[PDB]
Amino acid sequence: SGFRKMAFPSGKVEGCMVQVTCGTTTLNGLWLDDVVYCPRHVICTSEDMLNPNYEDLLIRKSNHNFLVQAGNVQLRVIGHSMQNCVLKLKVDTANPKTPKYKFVRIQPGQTFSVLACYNGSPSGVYQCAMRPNFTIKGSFLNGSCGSVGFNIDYDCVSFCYMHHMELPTGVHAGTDLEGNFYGPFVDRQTAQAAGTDTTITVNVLAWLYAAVINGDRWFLNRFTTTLNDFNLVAMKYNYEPLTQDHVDILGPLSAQTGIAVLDMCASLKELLQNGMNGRTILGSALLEDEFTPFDVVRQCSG
Amino acid sequence: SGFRKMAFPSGKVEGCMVQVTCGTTTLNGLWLDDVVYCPRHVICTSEDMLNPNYEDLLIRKSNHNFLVQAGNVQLRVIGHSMQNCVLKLKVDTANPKTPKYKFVRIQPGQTFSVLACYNGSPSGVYQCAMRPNFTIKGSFLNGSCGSVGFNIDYDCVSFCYMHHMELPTGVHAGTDLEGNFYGPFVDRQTAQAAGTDTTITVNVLAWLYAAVINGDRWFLNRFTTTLNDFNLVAMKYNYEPLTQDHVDILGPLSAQTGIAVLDMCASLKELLQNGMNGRTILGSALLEDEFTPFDVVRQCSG
Ligand SMILES: O=Cc1cc2ccccc2[nH]1
Ligand SMILES: O=Cc1cc2ccccc2[nH]1
Repeated sequence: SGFRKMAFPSGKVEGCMVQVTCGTTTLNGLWLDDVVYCPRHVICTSEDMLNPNYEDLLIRKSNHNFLVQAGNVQLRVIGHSMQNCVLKLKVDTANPKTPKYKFVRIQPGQTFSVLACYNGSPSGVYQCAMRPNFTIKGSFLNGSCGSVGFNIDYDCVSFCYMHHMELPTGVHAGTDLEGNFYGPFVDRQTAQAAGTDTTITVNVLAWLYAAVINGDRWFLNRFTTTLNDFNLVAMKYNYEPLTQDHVDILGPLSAQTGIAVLDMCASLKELLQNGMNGRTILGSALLEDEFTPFDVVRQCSG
Repeated sequence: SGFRKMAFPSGKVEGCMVQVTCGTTTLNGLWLDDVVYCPRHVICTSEDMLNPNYEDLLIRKSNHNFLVQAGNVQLRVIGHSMQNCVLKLKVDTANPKTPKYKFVRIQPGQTFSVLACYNGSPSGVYQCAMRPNFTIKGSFLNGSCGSVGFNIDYDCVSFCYMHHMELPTGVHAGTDLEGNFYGPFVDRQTAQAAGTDTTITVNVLAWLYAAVINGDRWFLNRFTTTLNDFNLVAMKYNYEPLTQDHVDILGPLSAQTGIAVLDMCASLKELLQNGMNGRTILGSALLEDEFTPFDVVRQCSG
């Protein structure tokens, strides 16, 4: 029993983190096969930060201008190119620790593990979710550019996120591993507002199912509700609408607990309208929305 | 910015996890140099669970009765011995991935990362703390026996915990890597009460300092307090007493924020007596006590 915000084991990703320096800027890079991936921020300086001319900055760079270090081992760059917001540095040595991997672009509401790195050295690992406004509420310091997010599916690493910048509000924005930003963000030092964030409804319902599985049952009421009636209440409290796709994905949890999805919606409906009255669910006084239905099944039943 | 319950990178520990089977029981093991460490629970069956005679059970075992598998590789056992509650299985092959390591016994209030493993395969990693009653609030399923807790200090893995059992209350108990249980627990299937748990005061204060560093300042009041007056209030709300050793360890955070430790105590004093009024600190509606002063410095300033 028990329930934690667990992250995937990071060993397969640790063996791929390198340090990338071009001129005077240093950040993290991802070394897969004979290619190092890193944000194109590495070819910038302070002066150009308001609106960098990335093409002109890269035209003036040679392969030798890129210093790539795997631990204490210098990798020789034998070619370079830019794809959207990331650079591909071709090196003469293939990473012997390359895991089976895929590049994926995730949807809002899905979760992934973040390996926070500095100077190519992993510092820590944590679990987070892609918010509906395409930001993440991570923990990054200066020098964390190039840190990657990922999921692990039975020895296959699915890379989904590379870290770029921190917004004035304290949230974070990044790209997929093909260089495209999640959300309407650009790698320039200009004020960029994130959209209004909402709560991931299907994740809260999955988290309530995990509570029932681990013995927290006080919030379950005796009522049911329709899908339309539930979505009307969810709209008032800034929750995402619940779709039949979401009801379908909650099926296995419903079968394990015997609680129909619309019955759990009736219980969430009361929680939204009346609050917790100082009580907690799985050790939290707030409703958690960073556990997918898949995350709940994995932790509650391997 | 941002603040997460971060765990250490697990790669150095993943390379040491093996599967240990003796007879019909299977659990996890820790493979360091030419020795595999695992709970002595592996030589038990259902019948003997109420009060296992561990010495008699081990006397009837040969080296060949122990099946140790590192991935798909079978390790040959060439010797065995029992030290307290763990077994040492000497194998003919040294683990080529053995990191620099130490065996440590931690104190209550200190934190460590847990690598949850099943059949010798890491499943996830999370951060937790040794409670004052010597339990941990982890997340384990059946088959998690032998999972280890650890800290990483610049390439040196300090192993501090090996998982054994789950109490009827849903909390977890284990041993150090020399086989001695944390707290008054025995590896038998008998009802064993944990002592009344308390809140780790110095960790809450460190977590409040992390809030100030990341911009949450609403709880800071205009008052100060003495150490004796603070401990009187902390006693009423089941908080550990604050010692001068704790005041000393909070020094660096006080210097960074300019807030004297006794001033932050005055602010915690008001929070304990009046509550949060529905507001949150670092995204939580409860006071968190699983971040040490060392954890806060690492995440807020690498
Ligand atoms: O990857 C690092 C990085 C990208 C970026 C864009 C704007 C401002 C700071 C930034 N850092
Ligand atoms: O390590 C696994 C393990 C030890 C133990 C003791 C009592 C009951 C169950 C147990 N599992």
